[PDB]
Amino acid sequence: NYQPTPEDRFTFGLWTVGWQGRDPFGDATRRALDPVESVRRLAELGAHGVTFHDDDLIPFGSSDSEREEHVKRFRQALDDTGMKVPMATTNLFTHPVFKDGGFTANDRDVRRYALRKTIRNIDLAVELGAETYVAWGGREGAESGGAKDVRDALDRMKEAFDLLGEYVTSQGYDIRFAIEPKPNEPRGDILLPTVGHALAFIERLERPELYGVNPEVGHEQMAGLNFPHGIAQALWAGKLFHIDLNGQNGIKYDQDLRFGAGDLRAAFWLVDLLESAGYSGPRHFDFKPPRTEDFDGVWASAAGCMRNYLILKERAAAFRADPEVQEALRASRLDELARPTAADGLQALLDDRSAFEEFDVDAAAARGMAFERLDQLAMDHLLGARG
Amino acid sequence: NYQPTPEDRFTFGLWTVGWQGRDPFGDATRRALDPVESVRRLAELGAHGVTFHDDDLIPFGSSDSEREEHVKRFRQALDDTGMKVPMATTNLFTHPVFKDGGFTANDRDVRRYALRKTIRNIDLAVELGAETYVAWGGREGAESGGAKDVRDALDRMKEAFDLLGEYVTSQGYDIRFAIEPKPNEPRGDILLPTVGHALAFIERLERPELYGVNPEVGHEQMAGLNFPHGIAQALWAGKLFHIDLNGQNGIKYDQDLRFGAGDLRAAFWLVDLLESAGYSGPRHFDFKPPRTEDFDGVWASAAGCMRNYLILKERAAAFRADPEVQEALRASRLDELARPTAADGLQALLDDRSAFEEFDVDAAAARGMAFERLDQLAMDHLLGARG
Amino acid sequence: NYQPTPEDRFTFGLWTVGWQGRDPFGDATRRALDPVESVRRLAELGAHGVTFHDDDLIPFGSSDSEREEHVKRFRQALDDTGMKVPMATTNLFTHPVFKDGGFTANDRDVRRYALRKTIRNIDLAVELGAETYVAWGGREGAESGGAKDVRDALDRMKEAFDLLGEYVTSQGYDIRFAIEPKPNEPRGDILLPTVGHALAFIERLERPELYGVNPEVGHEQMAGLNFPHGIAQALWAGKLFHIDLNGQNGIKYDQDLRFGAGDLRAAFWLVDLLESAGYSGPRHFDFKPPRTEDFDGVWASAAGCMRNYLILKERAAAFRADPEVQEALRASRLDELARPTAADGLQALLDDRSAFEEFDVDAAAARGMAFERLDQLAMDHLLGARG
Amino acid sequence: NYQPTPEDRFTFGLWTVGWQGRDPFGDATRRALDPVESVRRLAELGAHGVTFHDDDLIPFGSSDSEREEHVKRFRQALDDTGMKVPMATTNLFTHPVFKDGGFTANDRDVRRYALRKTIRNIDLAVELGAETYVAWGGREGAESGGAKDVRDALDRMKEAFDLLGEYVTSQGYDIRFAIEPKPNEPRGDILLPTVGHALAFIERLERPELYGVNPEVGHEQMAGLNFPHGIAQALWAGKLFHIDLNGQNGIKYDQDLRFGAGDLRAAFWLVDLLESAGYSGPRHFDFKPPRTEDFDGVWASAAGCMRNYLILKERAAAFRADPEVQEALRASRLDELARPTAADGLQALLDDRSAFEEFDVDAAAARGMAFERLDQLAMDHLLGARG
Ligand SMILES: OC[C@H]1O[C@H](O)[C@H](O)[C@@H](O)[C@@H]1O
Ligand SMILES: OC[C@H]1O[C@H](O)[C@H](O)[C@@H](O)[C@@H]1O
Ligand SMILES: OC[C@H]1O[C@H](O)[C@H](O)[C@@H](O)[C@@H]1O
Ligand SMILES: OC[C@H]1O[C@H](O)[C@H](O)[C@@H](O)[C@@H]1O
Ligand SMILES: OC[C@H]1O[C@](O)(CO)[C@@H](O)[C@@H]1O
Ligand SMILES: OC[C@H]1O[C@](O)(CO)[C@@H](O)[C@@H]1O
Ligand SMILES: OC[C@H]1O[C@](O)(CO)[C@@H](O)[C@@H]1O
Ligand SMILES: OC[C@H]1O[C@](O)(CO)[C@@H](O)[C@@H]1O
Ligand SMILES: [Mn+2]
Ligand SMILES: [Mn+2]
Ligand SMILES: [Mn+2]
Ligand SMILES: [Mn+2]
Ligand SMILES: [Mn+2]
Ligand SMILES: [Mn+2]
Ligand SMILES: [Mn+2]
Ligand SMILES: [Mn+2]
Ligand SMILES: [Mn+2]
Ligand SMILES: [Mn+2]
Ligand SMILES: [Mn+2]
Ligand SMILES: [Mn+2]
Ligand SMILES: [Mn+2]
Ligand SMILES: [Mn+2]
Ligand SMILES: [Mn+2]
Ligand SMILES: [Mn+2]
Ligand SMILES: [Mn+2]
Ligand SMILES: [Mn+2]
Ligand SMILES: [Mn+2]
Ligand SMILES: [Mn+2]
Repeated sequence: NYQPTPEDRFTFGLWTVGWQGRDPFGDATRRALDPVESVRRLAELGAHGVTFHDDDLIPFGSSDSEREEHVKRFRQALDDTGMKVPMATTNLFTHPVFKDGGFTANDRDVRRYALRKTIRNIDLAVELGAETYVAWGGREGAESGGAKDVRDALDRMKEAFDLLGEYVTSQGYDIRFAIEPKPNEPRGDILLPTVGHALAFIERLERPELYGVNPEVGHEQMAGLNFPHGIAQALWAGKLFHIDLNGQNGIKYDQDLRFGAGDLRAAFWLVDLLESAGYSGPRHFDFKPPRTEDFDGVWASAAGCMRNYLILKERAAAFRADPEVQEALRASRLDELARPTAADGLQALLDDRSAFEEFDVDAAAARGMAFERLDQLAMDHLLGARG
Repeated sequence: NYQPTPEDRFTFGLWTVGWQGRDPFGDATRRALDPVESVRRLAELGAHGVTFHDDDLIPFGSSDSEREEHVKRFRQALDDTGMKVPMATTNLFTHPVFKDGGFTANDRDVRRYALRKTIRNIDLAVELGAETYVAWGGREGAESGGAKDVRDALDRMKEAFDLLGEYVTSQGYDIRFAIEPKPNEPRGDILLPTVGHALAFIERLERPELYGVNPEVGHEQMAGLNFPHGIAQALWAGKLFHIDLNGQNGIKYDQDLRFGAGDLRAAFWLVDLLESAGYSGPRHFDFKPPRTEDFDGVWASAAGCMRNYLILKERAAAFRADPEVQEALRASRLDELARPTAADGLQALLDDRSAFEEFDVDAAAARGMAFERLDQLAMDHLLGARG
Repeated sequence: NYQPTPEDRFTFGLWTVGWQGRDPFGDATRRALDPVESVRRLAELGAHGVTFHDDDLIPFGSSDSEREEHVKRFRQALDDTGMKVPMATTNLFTHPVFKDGGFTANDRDVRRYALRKTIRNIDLAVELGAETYVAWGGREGAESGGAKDVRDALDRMKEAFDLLGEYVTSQGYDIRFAIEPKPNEPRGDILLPTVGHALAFIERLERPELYGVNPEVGHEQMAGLNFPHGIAQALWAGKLFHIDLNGQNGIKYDQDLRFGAGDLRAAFWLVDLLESAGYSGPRHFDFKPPRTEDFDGVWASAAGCMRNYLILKERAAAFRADPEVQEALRASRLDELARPTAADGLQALLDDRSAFEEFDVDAAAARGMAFERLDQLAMDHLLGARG
Repeated sequence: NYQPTPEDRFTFGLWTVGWQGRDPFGDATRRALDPVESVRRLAELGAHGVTFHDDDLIPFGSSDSEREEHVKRFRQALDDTGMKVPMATTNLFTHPVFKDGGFTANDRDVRRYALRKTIRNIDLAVELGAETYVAWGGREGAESGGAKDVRDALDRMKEAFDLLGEYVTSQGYDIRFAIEPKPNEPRGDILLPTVGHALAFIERLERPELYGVNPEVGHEQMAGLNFPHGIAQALWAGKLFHIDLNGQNGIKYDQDLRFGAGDLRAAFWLVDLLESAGYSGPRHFDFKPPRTEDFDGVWASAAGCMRNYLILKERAAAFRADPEVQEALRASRLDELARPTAADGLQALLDDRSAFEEFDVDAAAARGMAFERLDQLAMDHLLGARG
């Protein structure tokens, strides 16, 4: 059971299963994969689609003709397997030129290079059918306080995204942008470090409707934040355009563990929220098979991502359908949370004596919330111990 | 030297110096302070004014007659000292009735009660001359995943703030609201956990121009975030309405140490920012003298907040005036960061071969940023090691 | 199913279910419990025993006769229910006198008071049949760097524990001490902040055999550390004398959530280790029912602690008995880890050419560890999805 | 002013200034440095000596003939400058063969290979005059719970260190070992994650007198720990054999910033401790110049490490010499902390009614500790704001 199919909309970046195992303290432990091989193996495991950085598909500094050849072989593998490409992105972080950023580099000529590199890949994305374009500003930030004027840096970030909006609009492309936050690493502090910050920024853009977030489980957990809560805020604002699923064990380096690993309960509440809210975008796994693994472990790890999603989905659906849970939800007044506080309006509220002058504060204070019994029903469902 | 004057705009909460020393593990170590005594002593140390929660000034459940007696004695002390009251705030966290929140309590009647409690104190704040009203949603949140539907809770949060805005608009009050974020404590996770999340939420209110943020140094540091970067983003958006200054030693419980303690470098960079940007609001200290101290230590800790601000103000000014610094700032191309990427416009950028096709990537990549030299000049100035 | 009985050796402190809900930002939400009532209710839920601080059982500053009466009523409740008292401890943290510590207070007269208070409760512990005496130095540390000379503080800590060792030895008591570490809260930094630190210290005591650790799940997670790993080190040294079980969501204030909540996977690996290693001490829950709950939630929360242990035990036993897991363990060379590296000795190792001169480094490097498949079998077992 | 001299005992790893700037997300930004060039440039900035991993000096897999050519050119540069080599260490982390560890790899042959690699470099270290040999078990650990039996792994760790001690004992070498802890990265969790855990482990080795710790400022701060407190415990136990000085901004990836950056107050307190205690070992910097820098920044960052040490040394001495400070230290009873609690012995303590029965608890509790005043005097000195 728990067999993935394309109806589940699971996607993987080429850089995930293709990660060669180079870390800051050591060399690669695995050979490079041909993207064609990755397309085929993922199709067989039941994936829906693949994603790419420009540089994962076309080696940096290729001629237009070697570019043509890379894209053509990839497009044939897609046609044979039926795999789609729902999202694309730019590598503005690997090459030494980007050591101080892409869009917010201090040097003007690098910022123009970064925009040109992005625009070129936008054209390619549209040609392969991508509807979301992700931007992760992994080099945008600083190690020291004086290096970056952050107000100037935000003006340059806004500038860049406005230009990109202008481009896609002027070409008639039906693509949207999704900003991916991360708090740190590889910079000491990265600009727009959380879902909140990225949401707030988007509202100051010229055409905010074109822009959303691509939150990553591990990145918000690197700041000690509740990921389902962040996601809920992004859903509430209409801005969850895409998601990166993985695992992370607390506040440390970015681990990119397979989804389900790391904080398992947060994974459950996340799946519950995504499925209850009707999120219909890709379930995209941004993970790295650890460098201990050979290729067989690479595929077992990828298979696990999808497996763990499906198991959590089944348990969250069981939880929500259980009439004992529905009863506990009423006992905890979750239904009362969904009622407006004051649809009667301001004047009626001020005139309502039972809301102040005659409010019996001690009787309300005495009501139990019954949250611990509810949470124990959730645990029982998660663990398959509802006996 | 470094003696505060009331022109420096230093303010303190009543709850700061009046903190009796009760923590989750121990009893009070100091007697309660009469607010009249706080006002007089703060004025003597050179403070500009004081702030209050409703419940600091009028004990919860006071008759109208006691209420007036407390306000009368408070006003006289204010009159006698020339102390201002620039900000006020509501206690929606101490009483058991607020155990599941104020504005986002699952029970509707509690939510209405929280609003009426808040409104009553807005009137009092205006009477005392407050220009800013802070909200800290310390109980708004959860310890478990099922206890709060976060989309509903944000609907209720928005409803509450929209109603408060309608109130102040209809009364003709010149007062603005500032939301104070915190990521956790006393809730497992608190809603709107950081500056970014609060700035994002504001943009969805009915009258966003009336709402800004009141960031607190230690609260952002409890999520491992860079406080000056956060403040820079609030400034960029035009929403820094008030600030809470204190100290914090990394990711742990909310310490509320005196300003200058904790992350000293971040304090330097924050002062540099506030002073460079021309922030003209209060320099409010939200700190607790440690429970090891007697009253003499209370006043020493308070004096130290002001003194460290003034020391850092002088060191930041010396840093910015230093000719070697101005040369380092040019060497690191901070002036280029302040200029547009592409004020020639999108079409010219796409036509510029020097931006992409003919950009000398290896040459740009070799250019050092000279950020370490700059940062050592800043260190030298902070430490008073220049000449 | 999953019904606890005394054979499971589950114990609870009086202060756990008796926690009244006072936190740093608010008042109690529940009435005090009579310890007699707690003994009876826990007995009915299937607990083995209870633990206490001196001050949980005998109000601070009681006369010898009111002391007699408290202890007598408690001893009758124990006799009626058959509940045991396997561990006792001292409150050296609540009373204002201990604001700078007990054993490491700067003031000498407080340190002597702290030792006298502890010794008196040791006698009581022995009389009620306790075999472990826990010390948690919650006030031992500092908020500022100059306040405490830490070498002096360690000399005073050693002094105190040596005196206590001398006492129990001279009385012929068969009780052992267990040091409980915590990294911070309510002090900025607490002395002996982790399991490691406490282990290292114990080796410098006059009679190290009398002393062990009482590690708490949430406390090691407050420093971002792996709790099963810490426990394994404590087991390896022969020093795991007792354990505090609960849950915690990462690096923040001490949450004391019910066991199973917080990091669920770490809970599974913990149970696996305790049951595999044959740990035979109490399974003691140090948790606080959240302040949202009434008394019914208090008992549901306590019941959950034991339930979640039993469910995890069943899944870890299933995991270990699965011949497919046993195969995966061999594939990952866990059996090879248990073989000595060089039982042939130093000279034989230096003379072994296949270990260096002829070691084929590239062939060894190419071996996969197969850890991801093993971990996925663990996840499957935990979630009850081995289909 | 603040010019280092070789008498200040400042040392640097070859890998520090030679770090090429390759991080997990980007390519090298600087060319490799010839170790001869590092030695000469460091000597010019006033360094005392250098340290090396085997693989820094002799590339992995070098013939014996290349090995000798590299050592010969290195020795000549050492001779020419007067530079010492006080410490050496083994790279058991970069090559794929060490992907599951060196001493604790699940495969036995890898463990034997790690030992032989280490032994070969101990000989070379002794030849160059090293008195300390550091071990950093960067690969010793796990990403998942089942992958490592931690009791077995510690048996293997002990075996490895015991063998190294037998080696040095049998050769007659005057060299000591120092274990360098780190909590995580590049492993999910690393074994012996903190100073405490390493100190504890040492006591279980066959010849513990030969083993001490090499703590690193940023590594302890990655667990949110107080570095000066950790150093104080190592000193107390007589085990501070070497130290790594650098900077770190809280709980995240290992930043290895220049010393003085990061937590500046903790740096002040650390210098105060080292200088007060008379630590006579090397002041070793384990830092990486950020990848934004060119070679001129490399040397600036290195010079800055030394300079910040010397500035803080002067400020700590001024603090300790200040008469107002000595008075504050008496007011806070630091002198009483240095004296015994009960040098009258256990029987006298139990007989002393002033210690318990007749102790005036309310009077002792009212005494302020005066820690804030003390700490503001320390702030004033660090900032150079005293007179
Ligand atoms: O979208 C860009 C992607 O770029 C990189 O691979 C980042 O590490 C990953 O977090 C992100 O999702
Ligand atoms: O403004 C409201 C204030 O309420 C409480 O005292 C908080 O702990 C504090 O951080 C906040 O600034
Ligand atoms: O043993 C003493 C006990 O004291 C307190 O209740 C602590 O909060 C708890 O962590 C500890 O287990
Ligand atoms: O001594 C061994 C050294 O090895 C590596 O370079 C580590 O990253 C470092 O922290 C350590 O000090
Ligand atoms: O409890 C009083 C009840 O009345 C309401 O305020 C409105 O129906 C409920 O939300 C609350 O739970
Ligand atoms: O010292 C002040 C700080 O100390 C604590 O009591 C310890 O938990 C906090 O609640 C408070 O903010
Ligand atoms: O793999 C070579 C094998 O030979 C051993 O070193 C000894 O049996 C094993 O531990 C290793 O896995
Ligand atoms: O700037 C130096 C630091 O930068 C990083 O590359 C970013 O991940 C770390 O690996 C390194 O220690
Ligand atoms: Mn299906
Ligand atoms: Mn699919
Ligand atoms: Mn940048
Ligand atoms: Mn990631
Ligand atoms: Mn990602
Ligand atoms: Mn009164
Ligand atoms: Mn007057
Ligand atoms: Mn928004
Ligand atoms: Mn605070
Ligand atoms: Mn505040
Ligand atoms: Mn049973
Ligand atoms: Mn039991
Ligand atoms: Mn102490
Ligand atoms: Mn705890
Ligand atoms: Mn405990
Ligand atoms: Mn060579
Ligand atoms: Mn010579
Ligand atoms: Mn030990
Ligand atoms: Mn490091
Ligand atoms: Mn190091």
